[PDB]
Amino acid sequence: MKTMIYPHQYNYIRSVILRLKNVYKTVNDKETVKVIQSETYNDINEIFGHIDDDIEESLKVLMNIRLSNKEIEAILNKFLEYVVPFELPSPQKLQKVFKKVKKIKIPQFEEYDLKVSSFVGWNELASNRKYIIYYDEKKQLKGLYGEISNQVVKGFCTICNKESNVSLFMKKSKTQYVKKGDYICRDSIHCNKQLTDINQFYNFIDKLD
Ligand SMILES: [Zn+2]
Repeated sequence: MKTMIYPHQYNYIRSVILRLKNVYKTVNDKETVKVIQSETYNDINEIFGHIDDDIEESLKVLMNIRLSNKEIEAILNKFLEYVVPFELPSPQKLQKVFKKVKKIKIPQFEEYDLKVSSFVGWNELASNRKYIIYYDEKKQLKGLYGEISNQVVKGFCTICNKESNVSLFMKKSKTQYVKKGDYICRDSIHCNKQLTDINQFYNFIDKLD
């Protein structure tokens, strides 16, 4: 029985681990490393809740300044076992959240894209739409769509906060109607992988009104 974590928590862990590796490689001052080892150790400690033997050992390995890439890959592979993947809704539910969209169907998904996903977004060309589904803080299924512009620009995604290939996403409020939004990753799978803080996603959702 492994304690359960969210995909974004996994992504955050992957994130701090790679950063730690970089600190081991490129930073000299010993005390800065100690503060960082301890912080990272705490961040992971804080996410999991309780240490089980695998987590204690992974941490022991992470805490070695001689940490290797192969070791990282083993640790990441193990942390993944703790993640509760995004749950795709049934077609009948998907259809009920997009009541006015006749002829809608989720595109095929990799379960392991799903282990890093906080939300699901896919683009439909004829419509110039990106559809997004997610579960809110109450775990209820929600869905929306918006216009995603053709132009790709190199910029920080409003959702994942990473410098990426982004496009302007605009949502029409209930209808004479209003249009709101901002730049987000054109490729939402990649977006989900970079998303380490789900509040940013929910904040993006709130700004769309
Ligand atoms: Zn993004």
